[PDB]
This record gives sequence, structure tokens and C-alpha cells, in this order.
Amino acid sequence: TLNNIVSSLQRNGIFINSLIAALTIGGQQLFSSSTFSCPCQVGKNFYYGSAFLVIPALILLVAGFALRSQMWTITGEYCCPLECKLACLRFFSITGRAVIAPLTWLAVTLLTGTYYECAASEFASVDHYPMFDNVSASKREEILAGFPCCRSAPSDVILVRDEIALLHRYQSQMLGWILITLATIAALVSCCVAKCCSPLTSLQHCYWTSHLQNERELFEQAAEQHSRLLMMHRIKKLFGFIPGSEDVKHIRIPSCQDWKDISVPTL
Amino acid sequence: TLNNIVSSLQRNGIFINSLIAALTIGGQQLFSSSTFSCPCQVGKNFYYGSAFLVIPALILLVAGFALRSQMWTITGEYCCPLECKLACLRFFSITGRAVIAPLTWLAVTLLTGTYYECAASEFASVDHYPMFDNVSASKREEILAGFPCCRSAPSDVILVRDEIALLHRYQSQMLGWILITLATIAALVSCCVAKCCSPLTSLQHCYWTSHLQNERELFEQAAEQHSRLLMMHRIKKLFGFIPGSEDVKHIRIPSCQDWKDISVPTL
Amino acid sequence: TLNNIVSSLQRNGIFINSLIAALTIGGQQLFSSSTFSCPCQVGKNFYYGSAFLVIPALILLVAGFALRSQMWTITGEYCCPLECKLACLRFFSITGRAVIAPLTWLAVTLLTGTYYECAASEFASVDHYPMFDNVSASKREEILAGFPCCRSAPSDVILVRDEIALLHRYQSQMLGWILITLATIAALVSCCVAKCCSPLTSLQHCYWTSHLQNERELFEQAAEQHSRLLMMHRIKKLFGFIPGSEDVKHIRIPSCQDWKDISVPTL
Amino acid sequence: TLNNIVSSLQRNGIFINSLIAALTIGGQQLFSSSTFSCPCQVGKNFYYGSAFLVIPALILLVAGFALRSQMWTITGEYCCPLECKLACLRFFSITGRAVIAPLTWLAVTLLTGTYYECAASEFASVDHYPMFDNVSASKREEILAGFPCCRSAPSDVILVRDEIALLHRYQSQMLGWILITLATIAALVSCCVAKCCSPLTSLQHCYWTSHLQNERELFEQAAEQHSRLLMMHRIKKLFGFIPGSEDVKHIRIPSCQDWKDISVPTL
Amino acid sequence: TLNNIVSSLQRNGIFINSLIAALTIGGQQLFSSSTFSCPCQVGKNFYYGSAFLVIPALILLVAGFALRSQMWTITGEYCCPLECKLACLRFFSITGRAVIAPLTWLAVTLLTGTYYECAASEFASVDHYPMFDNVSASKREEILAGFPCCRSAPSDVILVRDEIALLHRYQSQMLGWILITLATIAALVSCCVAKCCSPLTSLQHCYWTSHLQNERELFEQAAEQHSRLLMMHRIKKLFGFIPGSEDVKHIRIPSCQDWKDISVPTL
Amino acid sequence: TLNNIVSSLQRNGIFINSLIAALTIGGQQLFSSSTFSCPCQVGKNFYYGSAFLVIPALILLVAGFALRSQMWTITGEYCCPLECKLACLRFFSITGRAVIAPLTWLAVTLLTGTYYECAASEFASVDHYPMFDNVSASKREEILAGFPCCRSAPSDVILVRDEIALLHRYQSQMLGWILITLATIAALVSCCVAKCCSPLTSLQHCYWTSHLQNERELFEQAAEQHSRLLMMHRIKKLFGFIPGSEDVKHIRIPSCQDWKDISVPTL
Amino acid sequence: TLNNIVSSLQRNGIFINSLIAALTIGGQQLFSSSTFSCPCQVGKNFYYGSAFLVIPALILLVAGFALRSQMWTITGEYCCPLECKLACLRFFSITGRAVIAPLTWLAVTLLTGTYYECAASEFASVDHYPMFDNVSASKREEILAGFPCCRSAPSDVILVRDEIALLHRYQSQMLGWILITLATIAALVSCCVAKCCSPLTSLQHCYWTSHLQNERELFEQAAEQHSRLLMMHRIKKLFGFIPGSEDVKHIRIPSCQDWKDISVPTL
Repeated sequence: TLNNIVSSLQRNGIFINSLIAALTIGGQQLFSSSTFSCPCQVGKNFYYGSAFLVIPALILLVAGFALRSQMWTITGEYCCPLECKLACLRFFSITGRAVIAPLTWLAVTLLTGTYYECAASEFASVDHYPMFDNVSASKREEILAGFPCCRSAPSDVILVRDEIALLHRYQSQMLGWILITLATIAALVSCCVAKCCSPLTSLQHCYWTSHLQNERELFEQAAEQHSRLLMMHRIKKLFGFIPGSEDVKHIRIPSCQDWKDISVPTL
Repeated sequence: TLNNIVSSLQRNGIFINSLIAALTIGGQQLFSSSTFSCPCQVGKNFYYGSAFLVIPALILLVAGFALRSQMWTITGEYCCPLECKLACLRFFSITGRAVIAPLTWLAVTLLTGTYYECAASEFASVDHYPMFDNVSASKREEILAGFPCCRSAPSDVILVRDEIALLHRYQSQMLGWILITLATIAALVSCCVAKCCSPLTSLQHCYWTSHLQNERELFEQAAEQHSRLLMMHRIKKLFGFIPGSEDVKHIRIPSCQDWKDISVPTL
Repeated sequence: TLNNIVSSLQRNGIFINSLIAALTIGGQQLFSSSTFSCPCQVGKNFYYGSAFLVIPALILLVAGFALRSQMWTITGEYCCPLECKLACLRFFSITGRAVIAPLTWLAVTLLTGTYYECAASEFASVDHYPMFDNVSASKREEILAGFPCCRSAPSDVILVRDEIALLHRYQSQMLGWILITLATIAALVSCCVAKCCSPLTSLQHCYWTSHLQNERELFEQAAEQHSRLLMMHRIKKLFGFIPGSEDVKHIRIPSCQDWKDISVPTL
Repeated sequence: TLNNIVSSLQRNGIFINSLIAALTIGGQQLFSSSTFSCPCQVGKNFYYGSAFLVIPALILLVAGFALRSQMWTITGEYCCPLECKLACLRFFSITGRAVIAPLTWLAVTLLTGTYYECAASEFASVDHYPMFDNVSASKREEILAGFPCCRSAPSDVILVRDEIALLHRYQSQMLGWILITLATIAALVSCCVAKCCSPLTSLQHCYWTSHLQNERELFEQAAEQHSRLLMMHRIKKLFGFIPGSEDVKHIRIPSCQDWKDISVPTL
Repeated sequence: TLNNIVSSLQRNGIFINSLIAALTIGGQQLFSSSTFSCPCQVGKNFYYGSAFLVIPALILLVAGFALRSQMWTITGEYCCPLECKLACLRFFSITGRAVIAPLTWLAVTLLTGTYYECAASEFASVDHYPMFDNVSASKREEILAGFPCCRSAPSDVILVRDEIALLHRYQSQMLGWILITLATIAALVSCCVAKCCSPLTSLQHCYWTSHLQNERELFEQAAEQHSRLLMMHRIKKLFGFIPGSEDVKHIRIPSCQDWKDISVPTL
Repeated sequence: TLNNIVSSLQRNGIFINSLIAALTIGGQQLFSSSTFSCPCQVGKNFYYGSAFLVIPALILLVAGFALRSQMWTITGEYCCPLECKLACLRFFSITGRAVIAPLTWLAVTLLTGTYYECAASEFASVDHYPMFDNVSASKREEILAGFPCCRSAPSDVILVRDEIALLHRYQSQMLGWILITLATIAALVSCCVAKCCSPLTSLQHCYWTSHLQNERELFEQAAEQHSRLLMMHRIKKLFGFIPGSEDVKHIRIPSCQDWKDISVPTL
Repeated sequence: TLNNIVSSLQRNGIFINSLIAALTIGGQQLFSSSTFSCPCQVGKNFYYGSAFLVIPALILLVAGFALRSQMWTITGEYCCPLECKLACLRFFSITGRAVIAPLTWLAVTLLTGTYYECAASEFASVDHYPMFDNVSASKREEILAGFPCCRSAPSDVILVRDEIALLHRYQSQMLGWILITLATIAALVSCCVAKCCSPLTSLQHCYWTSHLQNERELFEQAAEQHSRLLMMHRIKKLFGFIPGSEDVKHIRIPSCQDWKDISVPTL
């Protein structure tokens, strides 16, 4: 009864997507809490933010795309009528499985907001503040870039720093919610257009998916058994018996040529 | 049902790669936290950093290459047409399995950044600082090399030290992300060119891999059983019975010559 | 299914080597943390270091060599053509299994570096220091040998002591990495030359190894059963029945001579 | 499958030797930490040290010798050609099993070194010290014997005490390592000469050992069953039935003489 | 498989002796730590020590002697040629089993030494001490007997008290080691003379021991079954059926005389 | 296999005696630590001590005597030749089982000694003390009886109190050891005289004990089954069927007289 | 094997009595520690003590008497020769089972003594005290009744209070021990006279007890089965089938009269 429920869960795409999202959330939390520290330099801040903000998303998207076995077969069908549309729907299902990880990464890393603070701590619009009128541009950038990591100045500085930080947190969380909403709407309309352009009815689709799955599994098992039988026959030609038999009555000692015979596997 | 899932996991290259990466991450964490200490000498710092940065990567790469049994057979096929391409694809799969460990080692040890600080704490560009103009070159190197390990000087020194350390941490993490991105792109394009140059179709590849695996396993088992039968027959010639039989009726006491007979195994 | 995986692991030389290395690492850690203390005398320091550095390596190497049963049989074949090369390859495999322990001992005890500090705390090159010019040679050695174990002097002394200790730690860890690299290169080229000088092909080697293993096991079991049958027959001659039978109908009481008969085992 | 692995471990002499060594190490640790205290008298110190250093070794050696059943049979063969050499090899195996305990006791109790400090705290060579010139011989011995257990004097006394203690610890640990090395070399050359003087080949030895083991076991079981049958027959002569039968139809009440009959066991 | 190993351990005299020794050690530790307190009177100290030192040893020796069932049968054989020697060897084995407990009690209670301090705290040789010259004999005994339990006097008194206590601890532990060595030597030479005077060979001894054990067990079981059958027959004569039968067809109501019949068991 | 070892332990009188002794020790410890407090009155102390010292011993002895079922049957045989001696031996075995509890109670409560202090704190021989010469007899008793429970007076009083308490503890523990030794000697000589006066040989005794045990058990079971059959037959006469049968075909409704029939059980 | 030991324990009256005594001890401890508080009024103290001292004993005695099923049947035999004596012995056994609870309640609540202090804190004999001569009778009672619960007066008052409390504790514990001894003696002599007046022999008693037990059990089971069969037959007359049958072929729908038929159970 164990493998029954195991396969029932494996079929559930919802469970797999939930597992992927939860693992990405935990990994993002650990990654941020462990190996993140603002450089607070003059020009090397925005890049340090955008790297952690963007690069893991691209990496996880590429990983979700390439790690899917069926994607390789589909590309091989494409790489050097109805088949085109069915391949399009297969590619669509693969993309739907893959997109979950980078999307949840972006969403969580924006809702936490600590990356955006260190990302755009230099573009802060400072125009109506009492302490930022006399200072030159260079020292202005210098004292503005020192806000995110630490604080050491009198109370007015920490007040304006908290204000700027709260503004940037608001901007980050708003961007995160906008991304969530836009992504959900896009996914919904994409599933809708996929249902619209599907040449199969509601029932033929189920049969088609089951057909693809069963095809891959059965061909794997059958090719395995066939090659096993062939190698067993070559072994019987070499030694003179079957590896599975018991109390073998004839044992043919190999000669110096039959080793050369078995050296090549005939591909 | 246990061995079913055990073999199912063993087949999953993703699981094995995840295990290798996690073990390397844990080992790197323990290794760094336990047996690392900056020498903070005048010329013996960059080497102390580059050693921990580089040598374990080379060692783990060589270990991932040599520990693969199939690699030895392939090299023996090479060491003193279609076969060439199939051997190339096998070598490619072995390299794909092996490269994971040193890559993750480099990635984690750069993202942590504590090795790079002690690695290039001497090349620090000190040109626009108030305390480093009057001091001579030798004492400048002396006070610059004492930054990474400890702090003992007044507040200006600790301020410039924190600034230099943050700059170097930024550089280290940027190098780590660049390495990650470049490596992922290289792996993707390499899998692409491997799919392009493959003389087999999408289905022949599965049969070929299953064929190699089954060939190795079946030949091992068959050679074992054959040698066991041969040694059992020599034992029956020595003592006069089969090691597996029960209630043996004839027991031939060995003579002083038959010991010499069994002394050599006939290779 | 238990003994299946047990034997599968036992076959894996990688698992056994990993276990040996981990056990040696743990033992070295406990040994160093428990029963090590620097004597800090004038001439009795370098020996106290080199002992812990060297002697356990030699002991573990001898233990890895002598504890291998096959090594005794090979030496007996040597002690008072093709056979020579096959024995050479067997000796090579035994050496490959054995060398792991002293190598990992040296590697870990050098990477930790605490043994090297107490080993060469007397050869410290003291030529450009402000406090070591007026002092005579004897008191110089006296105050130099008191550095590794403890500290009791003013701040200049502890500063120069920390500098010397860091220099020696750097030297120790560099020597450790050099040893690791040289040993790995030597092992690789030795496996290469072993593959080069092997008179067997890639397939004959597998059969040969399985043959040796099965030969030893089957001969053990067969000799055991034969001697058991012989002793059972002598027991039947003494008492008048078989130790395995039930409801024995005849019981021959032994006489005063048959005890003398069974006193000798006929070798 | 339990008793399979139990017997497999029992055969492994390495496991038994490891267990003996570990138990002796633990016992020595507990014994030293619990019931040891330096008397710090004038002439009663060296004996108090040498007792704990020596006597347990002799006791454990005698225990390892006498507790071996086969040793008693061999001595009986000796006590009031080829047989001599085979008995010599058996005695050698027994000695090899037995020697492990006192050797590890000496090794651990010397490496810990706390016994040697209290053992030779009187032979300390005091000739170049500032406080030991004016004092007479008797008070010199008195203040020298009070060093190991406690300290109560000014700083110069505790300094010279720590120096003497470190010197004696160095001497103790050096003696321990010398003992370890000499013992390992002796054991190796003794196994070598045992292999040299063995009249049996490499294969006859295995058969001989299995023969001895099976002989002892089978004779025990057979003698047990024979005596059981004889006593069962005497019981049937007394009461009139077999202790194993059920629904016995005849019950012979014993008479006043048959009790005298069963009083003696006929030896 | 449980009772197999249970009986295998029960046969091992080494295991039983180890259990007895460990239990006696634990009991001695608890007994000493719980219910021991020095009276520190003038004449009632040596007895309070010697009681705990001696009486438990005698009690445990008598318990080890009398609790052995075979000892009672042997004494009955003695109480109102070859048989004499065999009974002597049986008595020897019983003594060897029994002596372990009082010996280990004495050994542990002497090695701990706290009993000997309170035992001979009055015989202290006080002849060369500065405070014990003017005091009379009575007050001398009074202040000497107050040392073991407590301390309340100035520093010179506590110094001489610690010296006397250390001297007595040394004496106690030396006596303990002497007892251990003498006892082991006596046991060894006694086993030797037992092997010398044994009229049986090495093999007849095993048969004899197995014979004694099997004799006792089989006679117990057979006598039990015989008496059970006899009582079952008397019950059938009383009630009219067998206690083991089912669906009994005849039930004989007992009369007023048959109760008198069953009142006596005919011995 | 459970009930096998359960009955094997139940047969072991040593195990039952150990359990009784341990339970009595624990109960005495709890009883003393919980509900004991010295009254410290003028004449009501010795009784308060002797009660706890004596009464539980008598109670436990009576409980060990009366709770034995066989003792009741033996007394009934006595209450209104060879039989006399056999009954004497049975009574002896019962007494040997019973005496353990009060003896261990006395032993432990004397070795702890806290009961004896409160028992004879009035008979203290006070004749050579500096503070007890001027005081009258009444106040002397008053201040002497206040020693065991509490202390409130100056240091001389607490000193003499500790001295008296230590003297009484010594007396108590000496009495306890004397009781232990005398009791063990008495038990040994009593077992000896029981072996001397036994009319049975060593083997007839085993048969006799097994006979008594089996007699009681078998008669119980047989009487139970007989009465069960009789009541089942009366039930069949009442209702018309057997309580064990199924699908009974005839059901006889009872009449107003048969209830009167079943009202009496015919004894 | 579970129910075997369960019934074996249930038969053991000793186990049931131990359980009852332990439960009563625990309940008394909890009851006293939870809901007891001295009123310390002028006339309402002795009643508050005697209530907790007496009433629970009477309640537990009545509960032990009435809760026994056999007691009801015996009383019904009595309520509106040999039978009289057998009923007397049955009543005796019931009383022996029942009396344990109130006796142990009284014993424990007297040995703890806290109830007796609050019970007779007014009858304190105050005649030779320095502070109780001038005070009138009313205030004397007032200050005497305030002793048990609390203390608030100077040291002389607390001294005389502790003295009175210790006197009353002594009296309480003495009364408890007297009760224990008298009760045990009464129980012993009562069992003796019960054995004396028993018209049955030692063996007829066992049969009689087993007869009573089996009679009750078998009659219960048989009456149950008979009534079940009768109701099943009435159900078959109502509906037309048996409640236990399967695939019933005829189903008789009930009419408006047969409901009236089944309305009465015919008693």
C-alpha cells in the first residue's frame, strides 16, 4: 500500500510544485541569512544587489528547463501539422513545471525586501532634506551608500536613514506583489489559450498523456530485457552456460581468441 | 519494496549529484571553521589563500575522474569510426558526473569569501588614504598584512580595515557568481553539442546505456559463477566430494603430491 | 536483502578507504587533544614533535601491510614469467589498500599544524628582531623554546611569539598540501603504469580477481567440511554412532586403549 | 542471520584484540582516575609508582595465558618430531592472543605519564638550581618528594616543579613510544620466523586450524550425547521408562536396593 | 536463538565470575559510601575497622561455599581410591568458583584504602614530631584518634594529619597489591597441581564434567515425571478419570473412606 | 520461552530471597526517612526506639510463617516414625524461607544505626565530663534526652553530643555485625544438622520435593475439573443442554421446583 | 500467555491485598496533604480530628463488606448443621478480604501522626509549666488550641509547643504500633480457630473453594446462553429467520398484533 500512495503523490503536480516552492523558500532564507553582506561602496552596490536578485532566478529557470528529460527529446525532434501542436503542448507542460522555482525565488526575495534595500540604496531621491544641501555630490554619495549596512551618526542621520529604508521596503514589497499578480494572470490566460488551441477534446488529452508516460516506461523496460538476453547469449557462447542456471554440466574453458571475440560489444 | 526504491534513487543522477554537492558543502564548512588561520606575514599570505582556494578543487576533480570504473576501461581502450564517438559520449557522461564536486567547492568557498580575503589582502589598492602617505613601503606592507586576522589599532585603522574587507568580500562574491554563471552556460552548451554530435537517435541512446550497464553486471556474475564451478571441481578432485553435498560417502585422503597439485591455480 | 547490501558495500573499496580515513582522522583528533603537551626544554623538543609526526605513520603502514592475509601468501610464494607479474599486481593492490592510513595521518596532522609548531620551534630564524641582539645564545634558546606551550612575558614577546607561530603554521600547512599533491600524482602515475604493464586485457582482469576470491572462499569451506567428516568418522569408530543421528540403537563403551587411539589427531 | 555475523566476528581475531585493548584502556583510565594518590614520603614513592606500573601488567599477562583452554591441553601434552613444531605454533598463537593486554596497559599508562611522575620523582637530577645548594640532603629529598602531589611554596618553587614535571613527562612518553616500536618490531619478526619454521604450506595451515576447532567442538557434543544416553538407560533400569516418552504404560516402583544401585555413577 | 546464547553464557565460568566481581565491587562501593563513619574513640577504632575489613569476607566465602548444590552432595558422600580423587577435583572446582567474591571484596576495600585508615589509625608511629613530645600518653592517643574523621586544629596539626593519612593509604594499597599477587600465584599453582594429580586425561575430563551435569538434569526430570504419573494414577483411583482427558464419561463420587485413602502420600 | 524462564526463576530460592531482602531494605529506608521523629522526652524515648527496632521484625516473621500454604497443612497434620521426620524437614524449609525478612530488617536497621541512637540515648554513661558534675539528676536526664533530635547549646555541648552519638553509632553497628555473624553461623549449622538427620539419601530428597509440588498442583487441577463436570451435569439436568454445546435442539424451560432443586449445591 | 498470568495474579489474594493497601496508602497521603486544615477553635478541634480519623475507616469497611457479591448471596441465605459452618467459613473469608483497607487506613494515619495532633491538642496535660499558672482557664484553652496550626509567639511559647507536639506524636505512633500488633495477633488466632472449627480436611477445602468458583461462573454462562437461545427463537417467530443466518430466503413482515406479542418478555 506504500508504493500506491507514493505513485499517487508523484502524479499530483500540485504536490511536486509545493515541494519545489517550499525548498526554494527555505534555500533562499538560508542563503540570505548566511552569506549576504552589503559592500556599501560608491559604485559597487547596485550590482551586488542585482546579482543576488537576478542570477539565481536565471540559474533556477535553466535548471528547471534542462533537467526535464522530455525536453531533450522534444528539442531533438526540433534540432538537427498535428505533430507541431502536440509538441507545443508538451513544451507548454514542461514550461509550466519549470517556471515555478525562479518565480517563487523572485517573489520571496522581493517580499523579504532586504535585497532591494542593498540593490537601489544609491538612487534614493534626496531633494528636500536639511542635511543634504551643503554637502557636495561625492560626499553625498559616500554618506548615502553607508546607510544600509550600518549606523554610526547622530539621531537626525538615523531618522532619515530609517525613513529611506522604509520607503525602499515599501517599494520592494509593492514590486513583489505586482510580480505575483502579473504572473498569476499570465499563467491563467496561458492555460486558457492552451485549452483553446488544443486539437484534442477533453478525453483524448487524458489518453494522450497516459500514452506518452506508458510509452517511455515500457520501451525502457523492453530494451533493458532485450539487451540482457543478448548479453546472456553471448556469455553462453563464451563460457558455455547460462548465468542463471544451476548445476551446469558443461564448462567450456575460453581460448585466447574468444576473449578478442567478447572485447567488442557489436554496438 | 526497499531495494526497488534504493535502485530507483541510485539511477537518479540528480540525487547522486545533490548528495555530492551537499557533502562537499558540509566538508568545506567544517574544514574552514576548523583548520584555517591567516599567517599575516609579508609574503606568505597569497600562497596560504590560493592553496586552500585551488588545491582541494584539483584533488576533488582528480578523485571524481579516477574513482569511476568505466573511465579506466575507456582509457585502456585508448591506452597501449563509430567506436570513437561512443567512447567520447561515455567520457562526456563521466566528466559530467565528476565535475560537480570541484565546481561546488569553488562556488561555496568564494561565496563565503573568507578565503579570498586572506588570499589577496596584499594587492589592496591603497592610494587615496590619509594614513598611508608618509609610511614607507615596507611598513605599509607590514600594517596592510595584519588586517585580515586581527585588529589592535585606533578607530581610523579599523575603519579603513572594514572598508578594505568589504571591498574584498564584494570582489570575492562577484567572482563566485561569475563562475557559477559561466559554468552553467558551459555545461548547457556542452550538453547541446553532445546532443548534436550523437550518431544515435533519441531511442537508441536509452538502449545503449542499458546495454552497457547490463553487460558489466552480467559478465561479473557469470565470471564469478564459472570460476566458482571450476574451483569446486578442483576441490572434488582433491578431497573427493562437493563442498555443497551432504552425507558424503567417499572421503579421499590427500597425498603429498596433490598438495603440490593445488598449490598453483592454473591462472 | 540485508547481506546483499552488506556484501555490495564490502566489495566497494571506496567505502572501506573512506571508513579507514575517517577513523584515522577521528583517532588523530582524539590523540592530539588528549595526550599531547610540549616539553619546552632546550634540546628535547624537536624529537618530541617528530615522534608524534612520524612513528604513528610507520606503525599504521606496517599494520596495513601485515594485517592483509593475501600478503602473507604472496610473501610465502616469494620467501623460502607470468606468475611474477600477477604477483606484482596483487602486491600492488595490497599496497594501494594499505597506504591510505599513514598518508591521511600525515595529511591531517600537518594541516592541523599543532605538531609542526612543537616540532621545529627551535630552528626559528631570529636575525632581525630588536630583543634578540644582546641576549647570549643559551638564554636565546631558552626563551625561544618557551614560546609554543605558554606565554608570560610583556607584549613585545607575545607579538613576536604570535608572528613566529603564524610563520610555522604557514610552513606546516604548505608542507601538508605539497604532500597531498605529490601523493595523489604518484598514485595516479602508479595506477597508470600498472595498467600499462598488465599482461591481461580489461576483461581477463575481472575474471582473475573473481577467481582469486572464489578460490580462497571455496577452499576454506571445503577443507572445513572434509575435516569435519573425518573427525565424525573417528568419533563413530570411538563411540559407535554419528553425532548427528537420533535414537541411536548401539552404544559402544570405550576401552582403555581407544582413548590412546583418539589422543593423536593423525595430523 | 544474527548468529552468522556473531560467529563471523568471533572468528575475527582483530575484533577480539580491539575489544581487549579498548576494555583495558577504559579500565586503566577509571583505575587511575579513581584510586591513585601519591604518598609523597621519603622512600615510599618509587615503589608506589612501580607497583601500579608493573604488577597489573604481570597479572593481565598471566590471565591471558592461563584463561586459554588450549594452553592447558598443550601443557598437559608437555607436563607429566612434527608434533613438537605443531605444538610450538599453537603455543605461539596463544601467546599472540594473550600479549595484547599487558602491552596496551603499559603503553597507555606510559603515554598518560602520570604514573611515571610519581614513580621516579626522587631520582630527579638537581645540580644546577639556585635554591638547592645550601639545603642539606635530607631536607632536599623532603622538598623534592613533595612536588608531585601538591604545591604550597613561592613562585620559584612552582616554576622548578613545573620544569621537573615536564621533563619527567617527556621521559615517560618517550619510553612509551620506544616500547610501542620495539614491541611491534618484535611481533613482526616473530610472525616472520613463525612463517619460516612452519612445516606446513600456506593451505595445510588453514585445514589444520579448522581441524583443531572442529575436533574440540565435535568431541564435546558427542561425549555429551553419549553420557546422556547412558544416564537415560540407567534411569530406564531404575524407574522403568524413558524420560522423553509420553503415556508410559509401566511404572516400576523402586526398591531399597536399586537406590544403592544408582548411588554410584560407575565413573 | 535466545536460549542458545543464554546457555552459552551460563556455561562460561568467566562471565559468571565477572558478574560476581562486578556486583561485589558495586555493593562494596555503596556499602562504604552509605553506612560507614569512624567512631574516633580511644580503644574502639581498630575493631570498627577490622570488622568491615574482615567479617564481610568470611560471610561471602561461606555464602559461596554453602550455596553450591553439588557441595552438599559431596559432603553427604563424605558425611555420615578413584572416587576420592574425583570428589577432590569437584571440591576444587567449587572452591574455585566460590573464592572469587571475598577475594575481590578484600582487594577493592584495600585499594580504596578508606577502611585501613580507620582500622590502624592508633598504631601510628609518632616519635619524631615537634608537637608530640610534651603531651602525655592519654591525650596523645586522644588527639591521634581524632584524625581520621574530622579536622579542627591549626595548620601544623592538619599537616601532620595529612602526612599520617598518606602513609597509611600507601600501606593499605601496598597490602592490597601484595594480596592480589599472592592470590593469583596461589590460584595458578593450585590449578597446576590439580592438573598434575588428575587421573583423567585431557579428554576424559570433558566427558566427566558433561556426565555429571547431564546426570543431575536427567534424574531431576525423570523423577518429576514419575511422581507426576503416580499421583495422576492415584487421582484416577479417587475420582475416576485422568486430569488431562476431555469429555470424561464416568465420574465416581468419592466416599468418606477414600478421603482417608488419599490423606497419606505413601512417601 | 517466557514462562520457561519465569518458572526457572520461581524455582530459584536464591532469587526469591534476594527479592525479599531488597524489598525489605527499600521499605525500611522509606519507613525510616518518612515517619520517624525522636520524642526526646524523659522516659518515653527507649520505648519509641525499641518499638521500631523490634515490632516490625516480629510482624514480618509472623507474616513469613503464616503466609506459607504448606505450613497450614503441616499444622493441620499436627493440630486436632518417618512421617514425623519428613514433616520436620518441611517445617525446616518453610522456616528457612521465612526467616530472611526479619533478619534483614534487623541487620539494616542496626547498620544504619539511627534507631539505636534514639533507642538508648538515656543509658549514656556520663561520669567523666566537666559540665555534668554540678547538675542534678533530673536536669541531667533532661539535657541528655535532648541530644538525639536537635542541638541549640554552646560548642562544648555539641562536642560532647557528637562524641556520645559516635559512641552509640559504633555500638549499634557492632551489634549489627555480631547479629549477622551469629545468624549465618546458626543457619549453617542448622542446615548441617538437617542434612545429618535426613533419613533420605541425596537423590531421594529431590524426588520427594518434586513429589510434593506435583501432588499439590495435580490435585488442584483434578478437583477443579471434577467439580466443573458435576456442575455442568446439574446444569444439563436443569436447562436441558451443555453450556459448551452449540445449536442446541432442545430447551427445557425450568419449573418452580427445579429452582429449589438447584438452590442447594449438595456440598 | 497474557491471560494465564493475569488469572494467576487474580487468584493470589496476597497481590490483591497488596494493591488495596498501596492504593489506600496513596489515597490517604493525597487526602491529608490536600484537604486538611486545623480549625484551632475552642471546642471544635477534637471532632475535626476524630472525623478524619474514624469516618473513612467505617466507610471503607462498609465498602469492603457490601461490594462483595458472595456476601449478598450468603445474607440472602440468612435473610428472609453443616451448611451453617460452611457459610460461616465463607463469611470469614469475605471478612478477611474486606478488613485490610480500614486497618491500613488507621495504621498509616496514626503512624503519620498529623491527625492525632489536631485530634487531642486540647487534652494536653499542662500542670508544671511557668507560663500557664497565672492565665485563666478560658485564655489557657484559647492559647492551647492555637498551637497545632500556627506559631506567632516568643521563643518560650514555641519551645513548649514543640515539646507538646513531640509528646503527642509519640503517643500517636505508639497507638499505631499497638493497633498493628493487636490486629495481627487477632488475625492469626482467628485463622487458627477457623482451621480448628473447619469440618473439612485439608484437601476437601481446596475442592470446595474451586467448586464454589466454578459453580458461579458456569451458571452465569449457561443462563446467558439459554436466554439468548430463547430470545433468538422469539425473534424467529417474529421476523421469520435467525439473526445469525445468511442469505435468508423467507422474510415475514410483522403484523400489528405480533408487536404486542413481543412487547412482553414472558419474564
